[PDB]
Amino acid sequence: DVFRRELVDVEGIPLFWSIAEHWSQVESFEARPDDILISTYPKSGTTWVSEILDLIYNNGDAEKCKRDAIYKRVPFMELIIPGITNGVEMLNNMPSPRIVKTHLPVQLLPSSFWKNDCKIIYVARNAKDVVVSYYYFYQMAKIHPEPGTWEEFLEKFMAGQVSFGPWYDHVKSWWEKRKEYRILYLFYEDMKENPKCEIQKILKFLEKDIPEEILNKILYHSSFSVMKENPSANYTTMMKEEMDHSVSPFMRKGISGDWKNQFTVAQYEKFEEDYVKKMEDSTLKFRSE
Ligand SMILES: Nc1ncnc2c1ncn2[C@@H]1O[C@H](COP(=O)(O)O)[C@@H](OP(=O)(O)O)[C@H]1O
Ligand SMILES: O=[N+]([O-])c1ccc(O)cc1
Ligand SMILES: O=[N+]([O-])c1ccc(O)cc1
Repeated sequence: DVFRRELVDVEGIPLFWSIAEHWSQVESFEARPDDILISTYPKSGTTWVSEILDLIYNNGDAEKCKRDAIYKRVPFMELIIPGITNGVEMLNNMPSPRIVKTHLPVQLLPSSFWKNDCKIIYVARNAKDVVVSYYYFYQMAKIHPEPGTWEEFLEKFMAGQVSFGPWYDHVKSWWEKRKEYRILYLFYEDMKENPKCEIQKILKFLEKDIPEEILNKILYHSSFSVMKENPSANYTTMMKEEMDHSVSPFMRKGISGDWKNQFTVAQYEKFEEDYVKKMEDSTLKFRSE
């Protein structure tokens, strides 16, 4: 049974057992100079930005972006599961320009990305909305260990005892890295408030100038209401054994501020006190609504 196993430490970070088992394959991954790396802590808008990028690469052509599921169009690099998937091999066999997905903390990223000076798009999301999203995802996505109760999961998240480690360190270190490498550091909340502005930021970063009409096509097809019903983007092509959408759909709510529905007032106060301590010596700023 490849599912519901305990996580395994990889260079200080809890990762899926099968990633740990094939870690040298991940470490030695060969990047290319024109790779675009989408890098996120889980549940921060990875799929959203991946679809945006594939739409940009295909000039807003919805049908071309339905050539395969998002997880094949934009391979999850480090995800290797025997008998199921191998992100490294998928990417190895993919023609340039490649769009690459990762959740790896900066210190675990394969060094080839740095050596190739790749452009990176990092997406961050407010911690409270992340942990709620991750809770329901743990329930539906069976590769994860059992999340337990909301209360138990919240404590694990605060302690960084979840897949890919602590959110706090993930966002902070990737933020610091923007001074060393070409990292467009985006916020889920900004994409909610003004998706046009954020997609324009992506286009400028990619050194692409496109017609307003194409920009509008990309905006339309990357909206939550469109993506949630799109079988090429909504993960419903996954086997039920891997992801059970009847437990919780991947495209769950797609809002900012769902944390209010999940956190008790006491949990919120405790979380905030802990958060300020972990984040006060970083210039990184978030919005929660
Ligand atoms: N087009 C879109 N607009 C807004 N949110 C989106 C989106 N596509 C996916 N999401 C949300 O992004 C989260 C998944 O992130 P990731 O792709 O990094 O795993 C989920 O959040 P919720 O669980 O809060 O709904 C999902 O609903
Ligand atoms: O099988 N799975 O659970 C998967 C496979 C590929 C992917 O990128 C994400 C999850
Ligand atoms: O475990 N999983 O199946 C996952 C985990 C993270 C992710 O972004 C996609 C799929």
